Amino acid sequence: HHWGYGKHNGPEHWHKDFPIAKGERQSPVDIDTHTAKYDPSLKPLSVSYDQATSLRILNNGHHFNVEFDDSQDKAVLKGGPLDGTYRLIQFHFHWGSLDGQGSEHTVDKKKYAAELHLVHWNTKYGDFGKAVQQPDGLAVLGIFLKVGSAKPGLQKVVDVLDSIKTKGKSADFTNFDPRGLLPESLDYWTYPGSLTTPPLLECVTWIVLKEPISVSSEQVLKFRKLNFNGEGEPEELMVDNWRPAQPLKNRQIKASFK
Ligand SMILES: [Hg+2]
Ligand SMILES: [Zn+2]
Repeated sequence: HHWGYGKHNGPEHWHKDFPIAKGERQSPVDIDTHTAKYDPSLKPLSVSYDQATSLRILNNGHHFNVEFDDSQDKAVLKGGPLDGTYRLIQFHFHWGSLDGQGSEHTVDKKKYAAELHLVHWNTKYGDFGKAVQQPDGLAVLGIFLKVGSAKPGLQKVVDVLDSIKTKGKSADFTNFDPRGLLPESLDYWTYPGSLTTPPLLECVTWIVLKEPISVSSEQVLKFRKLNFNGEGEPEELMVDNWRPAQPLKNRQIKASFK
């Protein structure tokens, strides 16, 4: 049947339909801070989101996506471990049913309440579809979310969730500025990996920010009211839509800081 996060179609079953689930550069991974290699040659990250143009927000039955107009260099990522310019196409979240779980990557085994993924594709390849055929086709910016004070720049997303409660629904979502989701510091860890949901393609250069952002309990609660199911089907709350840590194998995690 279709993949998901339930006992019968969850992460442990994915390999039957996507053999790459057992590949050599799968994500997410646990970030062991004492084994990460400080690399002084790593350049600072360059996030240029001033001309970003959001279009829609959609519930796809797994998570919700905020999609951006990527027809021009409006919101791009460059610098850091990257060569070339990467265009923002969408961002989504992974969260848990409880505050002690929800993130995909863990730091020294610690799980955060959620994890934000800002997906970008290498412009050298023309479109997203071509990008996913290359080892360096994608760049994902990962931001941990912890429960504390409210993130003002997240409320606009929180407010629209009502209208896209079920699988397949979408709503126009223009003029959203993704800079309001960024932490103060841009220090990060980086390693080569993959998408964390099928097709689990190994085309991603992961950039995980060290500093997490805080969101209120009320903000995260609203994410948990979403539905995995389509309307007219038995209610199945969209929670725990995260994949467990995968073996690091022959990879090294590099830190941009000491
Ligand atoms: Hg690839
Ligand atoms: Zn993700």
